[PDB]
Amino acid sequence: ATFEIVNRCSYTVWAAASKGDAALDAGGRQLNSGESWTINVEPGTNGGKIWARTDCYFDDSGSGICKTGDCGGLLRCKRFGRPPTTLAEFSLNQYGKDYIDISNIKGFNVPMNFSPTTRGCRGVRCAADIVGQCPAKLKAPGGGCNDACTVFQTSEYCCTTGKCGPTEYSRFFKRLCPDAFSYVLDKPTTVTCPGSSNYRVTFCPTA
Repeated sequence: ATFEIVNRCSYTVWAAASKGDAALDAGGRQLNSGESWTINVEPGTNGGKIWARTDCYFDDSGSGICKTGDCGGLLRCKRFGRPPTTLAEFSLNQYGKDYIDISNIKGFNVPMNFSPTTRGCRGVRCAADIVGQCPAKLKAPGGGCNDACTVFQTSEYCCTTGKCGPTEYSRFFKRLCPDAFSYVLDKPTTVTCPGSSNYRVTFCPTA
């Protein structure tokens, strides 16, 4: 229920936390380089996500724009953010267990490590330089690395059938981050944790 969101990047990020229809805790906060933000998530939260936003501008009421991960121009996110966005996904207290993962299905903007701060399971990590190695057709002009579905809107990339396979692009994401979801029907890299665990999301976990 406790998530410490740490920004080890050299640049300011704007952390966001939402379960799709509502904000988790405040829903969003500015994180300068090195700052930590502890948030509390309801037990039993299904389908929550934490991500980082890049190059944000907000007014005095918390309205503005982010060049990655914008959630309707809000500082305190109540909706999911705009791709490209590296996703820390979690479902808490699901029949006794927690389930965590990192997803590149909505693209990649900032590296992250998603680890438990309590005993019982391992962490996941996507820290490679996906933005620097991004294929030309996927690069967001000011947003990092898009996913194939965001760029091309085809059944194969978006898995609207529910019977899809890997591509060039998913395979690039999976080559740079094997621990993260590259496409929808990817072999699950989901980690099972003891119910009611606590976690740390670290942006730019490495150098």
